[PDB]
Amino acid sequence: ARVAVLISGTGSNLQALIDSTREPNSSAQIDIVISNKAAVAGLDKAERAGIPTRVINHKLYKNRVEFDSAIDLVLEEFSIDIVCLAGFMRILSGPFVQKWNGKMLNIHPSLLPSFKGSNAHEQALETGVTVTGCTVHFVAEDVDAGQIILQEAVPVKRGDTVATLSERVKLAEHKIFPAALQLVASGTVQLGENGKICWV
Repeated sequence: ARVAVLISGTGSNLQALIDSTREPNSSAQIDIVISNKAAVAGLDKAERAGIPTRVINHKLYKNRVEFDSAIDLVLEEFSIDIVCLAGFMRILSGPFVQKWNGKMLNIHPSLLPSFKGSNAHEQALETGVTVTGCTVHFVAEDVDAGQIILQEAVPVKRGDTVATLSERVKLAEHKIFPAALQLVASGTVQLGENGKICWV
């Protein structure tokens, strides 16, 4: 499968996907990396891996539909099969999400359905859970609410900050996101017509 990765920052998840798609017997290849922000380290990681990149600045669009269309134009230019959201921070519109249904994955740093939103660790700390984790899910219109592919539990340590907990969960992310990408790219895991996950 040909894969696009969208990002908005550091790209540590991008990096794990790059390394993984280049291991032997990979069903996926990363062909384009798109950022909505300039000058993020994820763009450097893509370029250093020999992967083309684009910056599509979301602030230059009247609305989300038009920003998404510019993304979609690049995805077509690159004949993309699967899109991975790896620290991508823009909520995508209905039509884009509908178009990519069953072909778009996201990594979220909690055990969904707990702690939806971009500040999951901050929610996890406030709430006092001792176990948090991460989730790879298909992207649906409802934020952080599409069908779950893989999850991994990560302990919370007494005295954790957002940063220490974030780092520990990232190590799990870098395991399940590549594994989930392989599952989808191989057709082992599909979104079924009834809107439910199915394993082949």
